[PDB]
Amino acid sequence: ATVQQLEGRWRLVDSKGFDEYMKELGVGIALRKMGAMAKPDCIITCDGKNLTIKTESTLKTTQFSCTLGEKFEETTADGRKTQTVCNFTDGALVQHQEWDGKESTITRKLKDGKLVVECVMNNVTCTRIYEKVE
Ligand SMILES: CCOC(=O)c1c(NC(=O)[C@H]2CCCC[C@H]2C(=O)O)sc(C(N)=O)c1C
Repeated sequence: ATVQQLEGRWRLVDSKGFDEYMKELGVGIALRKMGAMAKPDCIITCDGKNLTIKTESTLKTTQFSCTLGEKFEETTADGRKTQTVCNFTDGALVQHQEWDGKESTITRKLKDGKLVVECVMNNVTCTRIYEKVE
């Protein structure tokens, strides 16, 4: 397993728990309705240690870039400004966010050709499945 295996355009095909996760983050109604309705593509690109993740839906486009292992300021889709670190560890990309004394982790892994995204904050979870598309 390598980080390069995560590269490409991926399309959301299933979501569980996301609304509960957004509620744990304290996201307000407008953004929760967007999160519930949007069916994003995620575009992952990497060159060595540089990683970029872009998302595109009918509602919103987002993007961040980082160096694997380096702490950086991430402005999230819900508007937090987190201290984030991304690492490819034990066959997953792990995105660890810290802000205001809180923490949340997002993992991304290839399983049976699909991109499995899992979110957690304070034992509130979600699982989002994406299929590789052209
Ligand atoms: C604030 C509520 O909306 C959203 O969060 C949201 C996205 N969130 C994410 O991309 C991450 C969310 C956290 C898990 C990893 C990612 C994933 O979705 O798989 S993309 C997106 C869009 N382009 O439309 C929207 C609206």
